[PDB]
Amino acid sequence: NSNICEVCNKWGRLFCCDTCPRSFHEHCHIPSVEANKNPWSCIFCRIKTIQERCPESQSGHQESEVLMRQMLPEEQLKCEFLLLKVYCDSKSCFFASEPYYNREGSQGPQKPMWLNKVKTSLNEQMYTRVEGFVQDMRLIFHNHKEFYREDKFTRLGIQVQDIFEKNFRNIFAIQETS
Ligand SMILES: [Zn+2]
Ligand SMILES: [Zn+2]
Ligand SMILES: [Zn+2]
Repeated sequence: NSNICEVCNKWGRLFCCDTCPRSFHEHCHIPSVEANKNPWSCIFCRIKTIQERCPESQSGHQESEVLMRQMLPEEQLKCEFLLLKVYCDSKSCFFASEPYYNREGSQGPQKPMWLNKVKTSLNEQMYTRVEGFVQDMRLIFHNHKEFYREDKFTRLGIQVQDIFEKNFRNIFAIQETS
């Protein structure tokens, strides 16, 4: 097994996957690493199993059809993994906790949003469709763009949004386009 957390790249109290060499902090893994279960398989392994059981699940899909899916167990897992992929980027620190807005020339967003809030919402099964989760994710970055206007700090939102979008297209097998 790896000697650092796959998500945050730090050592510490790590839980090791039984079917792959990744390791995790307890609350770095999504969902939080399960109390018992020997062997234990991480989210990467669980996602790989879905594809292996249904190879056709990797044929291209339309985003509009993906968004309307109900949050059954496999879609719940996919949204968890996509959230985890964003936390894997160190620039996610900017978007993890509850923001505040006091900048000359700007007003805060009507509906603030952040990664830990989306994490709680997934854990509490508050999203009934994939669309719920994706809307909140994209709202994180949209609020950041709007607030920071022409400051160069706006680029952080663009960067972390690109990580989100790339991973969305991969995990949900969105049809490739030009
Ligand atoms: Zn970690
Ligand atoms: Zn694994
Ligand atoms: Zn199948």
